[PDB]
Amino acid sequence: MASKWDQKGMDIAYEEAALGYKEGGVPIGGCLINNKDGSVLGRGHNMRFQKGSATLHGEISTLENCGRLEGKVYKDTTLYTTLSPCDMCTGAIIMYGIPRCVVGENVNFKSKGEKYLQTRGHEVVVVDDERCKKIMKQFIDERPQDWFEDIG
Amino acid sequence: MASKWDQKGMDIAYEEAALGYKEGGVPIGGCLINNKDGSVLGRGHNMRFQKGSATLHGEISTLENCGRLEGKVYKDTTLYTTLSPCDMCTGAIIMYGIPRCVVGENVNFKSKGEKYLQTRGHEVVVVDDERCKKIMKQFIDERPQDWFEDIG
Ligand SMILES: [Zn+2]
Ligand SMILES: [Zn+2]
Repeated sequence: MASKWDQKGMDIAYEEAALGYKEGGVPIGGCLINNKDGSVLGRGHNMRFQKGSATLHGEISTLENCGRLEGKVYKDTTLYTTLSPCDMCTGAIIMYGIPRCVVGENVNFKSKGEKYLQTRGHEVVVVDDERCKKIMKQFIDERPQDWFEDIG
Repeated sequence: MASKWDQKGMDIAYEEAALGYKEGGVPIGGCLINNKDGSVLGRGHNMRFQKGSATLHGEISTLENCGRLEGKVYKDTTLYTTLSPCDMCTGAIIMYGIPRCVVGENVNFKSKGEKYLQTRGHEVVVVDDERCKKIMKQFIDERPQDWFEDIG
């Protein structure tokens, strides 16, 4: 199945979110996995506060840490993210042709990109991961100014 | 008028593209300008080869160089880019709520994002700048492997 590696992918993505949370950042993590053998091409988390970055969302940092890959490689991967992607991270998935996006939870945040991915021919799976929902609920509760001055 | 600062914005964007050419990168540049007084919030160019970056497109590098701005600031800006935006840079404009995007040319490259911006309620102006067309035509001719292994 396409979902053979989904527990591994979301577990790494959550580890990145928890790591970024301990660093004082937004707890959003991700990873990119080769669908063929489950190998991890890259992993990362939101770097808004760690690097003062306006663009290093969790999904962007994940793709940046993968490095410049061959176009054919992206076409058989799954992008795992703990939080439903914004319009920019949605566009990155579309631009690289990543066919599958697995999302931890879309309760705390959702954009039009989740539906746009399906319109553009991508598969979107929302797993409703309770670990992801809890860590982001805590961030929104404890740091509402940081959240709502950002994607909130 | 709304186009009061458009010659200034594209001139800065082209200078960034030309600077990226001298550094050995893809000649795609941009800048973000406050529509109220024409002040430059940030400028940048494609850093794929300068930093080995998969995500630092010209528009992304421009927004990164602006720093973390207040949400209200983005709402009255124009993003200038020498080349029509890919789906990722299109999504970045949408996510930040930048209402206006002025494009140097869409001859050398164009994605579905140009129309998607208008679908999402953004203004897109294509100026057909001959300087931008020439420098990107030269890059595609001289470095077809680099171009077609990327968004080409
Ligand atoms: Zn995002
Ligand atoms: Zn782009």
